[PDB]
Amino acid sequence: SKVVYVSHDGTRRELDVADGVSLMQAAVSNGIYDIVGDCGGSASCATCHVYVNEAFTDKVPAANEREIGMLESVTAELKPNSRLSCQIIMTPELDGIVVDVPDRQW
Ligand code: FES
Repeated sequence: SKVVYVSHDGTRRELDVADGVSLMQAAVSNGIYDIVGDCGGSASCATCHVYVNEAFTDKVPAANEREIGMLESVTAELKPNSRLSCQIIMTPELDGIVVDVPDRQW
């Protein structure tokens, strides 16, 4: 399924993500180093921080307690639509989802 990563400079990268793969895994697997997951994807850091486009704010599973807690560690501005990419799991229903990658992760 399609996922679009928009950089701080507006650069857009479209990736084909398989079912069950997190947006973090797909990002690092394709050279999108802006959101490398330091903790490895277990919601133990905040370097995979991204802004989920309002167009898909609800069409995505709500953040859990671990994520909620860790979002406070993000270095980039914490916004209402701030999420941890390693917590967003791809499914056909998310096809076309767009997430903005904060330039800073530290
Ligand atoms: S990679 Fe560590 S919280 Fe997402």
